[PDB]
This record gives sequence, structure tokens and C-alpha cells, in this order.
Amino acid sequence: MEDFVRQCFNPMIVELAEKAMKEYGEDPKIETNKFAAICTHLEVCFMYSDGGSKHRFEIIEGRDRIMAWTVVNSICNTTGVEKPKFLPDLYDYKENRFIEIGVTRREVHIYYLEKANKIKSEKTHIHIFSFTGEEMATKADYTLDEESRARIKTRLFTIRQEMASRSLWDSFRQSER
Amino acid sequence: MEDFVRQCFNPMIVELAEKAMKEYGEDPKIETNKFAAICTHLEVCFMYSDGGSKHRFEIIEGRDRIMAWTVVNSICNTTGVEKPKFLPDLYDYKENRFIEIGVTRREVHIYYLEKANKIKSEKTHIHIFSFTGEEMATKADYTLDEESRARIKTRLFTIRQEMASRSLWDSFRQSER
Ligand SMILES: O=C(O)c1nc([C@@H]2CCCN2C(=O)Cc2ccc(Cl)cc2)[nH]c(=O)c1O
Ligand SMILES: O=C(O)c1nc([C@@H]2CCCN2C(=O)Cc2ccc(Cl)cc2)[nH]c(=O)c1O
Ligand SMILES: [Mn+2]
Ligand SMILES: [Mn+2]
Ligand SMILES: [Mn+2]
Ligand SMILES: [Mn+2]
Repeated sequence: MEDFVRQCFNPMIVELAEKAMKEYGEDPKIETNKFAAICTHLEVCFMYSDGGSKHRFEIIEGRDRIMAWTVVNSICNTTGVEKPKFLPDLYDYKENRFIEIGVTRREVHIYYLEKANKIKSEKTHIHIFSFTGEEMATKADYTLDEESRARIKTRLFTIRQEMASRSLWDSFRQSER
Repeated sequence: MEDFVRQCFNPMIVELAEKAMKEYGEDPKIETNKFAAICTHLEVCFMYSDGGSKHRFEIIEGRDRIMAWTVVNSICNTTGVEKPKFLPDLYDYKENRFIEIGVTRREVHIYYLEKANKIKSEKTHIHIFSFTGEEMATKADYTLDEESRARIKTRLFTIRQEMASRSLWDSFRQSER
């Protein structure tokens, strides 16, 4: 499964995911399922920022903490949106709202509630994807057009199928907590 | 002039420029002209990666060293372009070449020769801009359309004029070495 992650995600995603695990004292060579999960969430974030206009989305995830907070504070100073308590994943210029992105192997609506009851931010939007293609977001607002969204689930499904082809999906489907 | 830099470039550029100076033991509060010069070169790089298609350009400048080399090595492994000796500023997918970007207050052709005689990379392209609007590149190839290029010189001219309005341009025009 370690080899699979490296042959599945581009090297910039791999590097980003290892740094994040090491920053928390976890070994990518060992927590291979968390490894893959960080990569997938990272790749989905890059794809969300790709739908819509060329500059619709400022991306927060994947930057070091200092730059990440530099972006968010800069947006709050210019537009006046409330400053989130936690680093969210993107900013949506067209709609004036921070976005949180979740990717779960579990059921989509439970993960919604989990990250709703902990976000406590009125003006931060939650958008959740599954590998089985069930997506769940806030106030029934899903931001991107069905076409951008479809490309993301298709990518997520494609990951699922090759993990299964290498017989990794079952263990990857249990590890989540 | 310190205040001018902060009121002229977006906070992400300021932060990036301070980190680079501190990484070399220079004080942004003191070397205020180098400060502005790092910011301008950074902003021009972001604008070059903006002309052309949405994904024409992979950007190298502005990333930490590890990620920066992660990008370049990843490109060389996939396409087979020669691996540069120094970190360049962008990659051009449409043309299969690394780009170096220079911004000078001095004369454009001298800076071309300076960064040609030190690059020693056959397959790295040099593109130089001035605040007075004179631009100079390799093999007379200038990559972007006249329209993207014009927007960059217009921005550069606009910087020059407000430095002059605050009477900073003359000292900023001498400091370069
Ligand atoms: O979408 C999500 O679930 C999501 N969750 C997080 C959680 C909560 C804050 C810390 N954290 C980590 O994951 C850091 C970490 C990274 C690697 C390991 Cl081994 C362990 C932890 N942070 C997000 O930015 C985010 O988008
Ligand atoms: O375009 C250019 O002139 C250009 N020049 C450089 C030079 C050569 C390599 C180091 N360096 C610095 O500037 C680091 C530095 C940053 C701040 C201070 Cl205070 C001093 C030095 N590096 C580029 O990436 C680049 O694009
Ligand atoms: Mn995040
Ligand atoms: Mn997230
Ligand atoms: Mn550079
Ligand atoms: Mn440069």
C-alpha cells in the first residue's frame, strides 16, 4: 500500500502528505492508510479550486501554517468575513465564504455532523465527498456545477477501484476514526 | 519606503519576501530597497503564470526549497527535460522548457547577459522586464501574447510612478548591483 500511494498521487501531493504526518510524529511507511487519506483529501482540495472561474478560489490547505493564516487574515481584512477559528480549506471569492472540505470512506451524512458540531463557525461552508460518490454539503448549496463535481467523484471512484484491484480497499475502509 | 511596500503588495507577497531576506540574514526594515525588489519579482512571476491557459504554467518561485525541487524533479522525470542546476521561476508545459524571470531597474540587455553567463543551462529560457517597459528574452521568443505581457509592464510602470510620487524611485533605481 505504500508503493500504491506513490504510484497514485503526484510527487507534490506525496511530499505534502509526508510532511504533515511527520509534523504529528506519525510514520508514512507505517500508517499507510492515513497516508493515502491525506493525499486524497489534498487532491480533492486542488480539484475543487479548479472548477469555476480561473480565480474563483483561494486555496488554504497545503500551505505552511504562517502562509495559510496570512491568506485567511488578508481575506478577512479586505472583505470583512468573520475570521475562522480553524484553518479552512478554500476561500470562495464569488460567494464570500470559507469552505471546509471533507473526504470520508464512511457515510457522508455522519461526517457532515461530526465536522459541523466542531466547526462552530456560522460563515464557514462544509462540503463532503465519499469514494462511493455520495456527496453532502451545507444548506443544499454545493458551489460547483454538477460537471466539476462529477469529475471529483469519478476521480474518487477511480481511487477506490484500484485499491480494490490491489486488494487494499477493505483495510482502507476500516481505518477511519 | 517600508510602509510603501506593505501598502503596494498583497500580504502573501510581503510575507514571502521577508522570509527570503531573513533566510539570508538581511533585515526588511533596513534593506527596504531589496525588500521592494523581491516583492516586484515575486508579483511578476505570479502574473506570468496567469497569462496563457489556466494550466500552462507550473510555478517554482515562492515555494520552499523542498517543494520547489519536488516540482522540478517531477517535471524532469515525466517529460525528460534536462534538470536545471539552479531553481528557475516557472515551467512552461506548452513548450517543454523552464523559464527564468528577471526584473531590473537597470538596462534590460545587460541583465540578460548577466543571467545568461551564469545560467549555463541550454534548456532554460530567460525573460527580462524593466520598470520603463523594455523587455528582453531568449531567441526573440517571449512566450506570452503581447496582451499578457502588456499587463505586466503596465503594472511595473505603475509601481515606478508611485515610488516617484513618494520620491522613492531615485534611491530604488541606484541600489541594484
Ligand atoms: O478535512 C479534514 O478532515 C481535516 N482535518 C484536519 C485535522 C484536525 C486538525 C488537525 N488535523 C489533521 O488532519 C492534521 C494531521 C495530519 C496528519 C496526521 Cl497523521 C494527523 C493529523 N485538518 C484539516 O486541515 C482538515 O482539512
Ligand atoms: O531573478 C533573480 O534575480 C533571482 N535571483 C536569485 C538570487 C541568486 C540565488 C539567490 N538569490 C536570491 O535572490 C536569494 C536572496 C533573497 C534575499 C536576499 Cl536579501 C538575498 C538573496 N534567486 C532567484 O530565485 C531569482 O529568481
Ligand atoms: Mn484543511
Ligand atoms: Mn478538509
Ligand atoms: Mn527564482
Ligand atoms: Mn527570477
